[PDB]
Amino acid sequence: MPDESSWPNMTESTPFPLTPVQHAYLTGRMPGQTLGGVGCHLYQEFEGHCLTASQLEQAITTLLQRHPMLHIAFRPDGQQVWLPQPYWNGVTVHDLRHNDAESRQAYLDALRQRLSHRLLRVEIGETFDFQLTLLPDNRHRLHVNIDLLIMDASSFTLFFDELNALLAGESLPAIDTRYDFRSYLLHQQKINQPLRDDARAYWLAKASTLPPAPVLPLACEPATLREVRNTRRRMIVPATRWHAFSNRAGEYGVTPTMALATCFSAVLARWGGLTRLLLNITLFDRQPLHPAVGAMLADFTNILLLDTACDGDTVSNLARKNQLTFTEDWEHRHWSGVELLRELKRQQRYPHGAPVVFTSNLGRSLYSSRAESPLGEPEWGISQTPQVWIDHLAFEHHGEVWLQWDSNDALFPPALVETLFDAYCQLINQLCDDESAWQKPFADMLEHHHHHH
Repeated sequence: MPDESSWPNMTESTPFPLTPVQHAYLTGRMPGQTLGGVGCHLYQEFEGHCLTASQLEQAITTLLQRHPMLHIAFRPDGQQVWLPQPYWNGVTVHDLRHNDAESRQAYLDALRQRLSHRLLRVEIGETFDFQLTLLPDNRHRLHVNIDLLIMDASSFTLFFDELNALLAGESLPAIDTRYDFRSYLLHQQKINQPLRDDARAYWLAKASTLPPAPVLPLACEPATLREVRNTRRRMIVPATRWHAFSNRAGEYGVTPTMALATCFSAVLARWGGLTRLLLNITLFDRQPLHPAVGAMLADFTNILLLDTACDGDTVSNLARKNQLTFTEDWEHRHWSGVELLRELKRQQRYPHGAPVVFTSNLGRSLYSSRAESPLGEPEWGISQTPQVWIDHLAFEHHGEVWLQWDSNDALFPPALVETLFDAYCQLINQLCDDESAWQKPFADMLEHHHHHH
């Protein structure tokens, strides 16, 4: 066997392992991680009018008869398999419209227990769950349940765009469907051959600079907890207060969306005594390496580890440090932040091994509660996954911000979180209305209470 240059991925139709996102690979290959909600199962249930049951079911058959990028299924061998073949629909219709109000309560309760115990066909690879609820007064609810790699922020934006076109009967400009995950991994493992030198070096630079992963009190050991409860709190705070701090941040010379979310998320986790702490922000970076990738959403969701320098100080030091280090991480968009954390778990300096994962997306559709849903109004779901231990999603509707924070009820006492939220609530009010809070230490806001001053 002669010494030669390592080839690109010729596994174009052959089942290939998952992406270098070790978080997603850990979740899929090792299911039943309890603290992380047992698995990465989320439900998207859109209340509204899209189309009829037989039209929806036939639409699935037609799309699966084609080969869209997100036709991927997770096989428990640790390989993801993309089939050009339409597997099956599995669309079960719920009669609430024809039936009584009892039938409503019967189905919603039954599908809740069912969802939590649903034995997916992940056993062989190809799994999906479609629950199509027919509501009274011509209304519908498309309740889709999935735990596997076929769902993602990138895959969801891709799906809904092609979906609402198909629901309207609109023929869109035909996208180059000849690109799957194998096309991405083809180029990325090819350039990994030299570039992994840099990828390891600069991620290791941060993997030396960041301390033990956030020590937050767990009521008991996750080893003994099999059964967890997902407690997600929703909050719609006045558009003026939020966007006043967003305007105050943009005015100060830092990112509006990032500033709001990082203030809540950093202070919450910092209470464990972590002056230095790696926060996980969901960034959107779509590499247009090939022309077709520049149109289809495969690469897009790239997560980032921004280590805070301190908390309890003036906004000047806090905001400038996070903004500076984010510019260094904007050079580290070449790969995922997972490699940094993968180097941390190699150093074995992880008491918990998971950071706090947040996204702040304002400037959505001022009609729908979520912009990524045009056909129906989706209810707030579950984001407690083996990779995400504390969830902070931010949404927008009518200019007003819909906060969504999912957390393990069995470990996190509400009072603890609401003491640190009390800090954030007084902080955003004081700082958005008054520049006085700029020259005040943030320590006064979280560590000091009883009105504090």
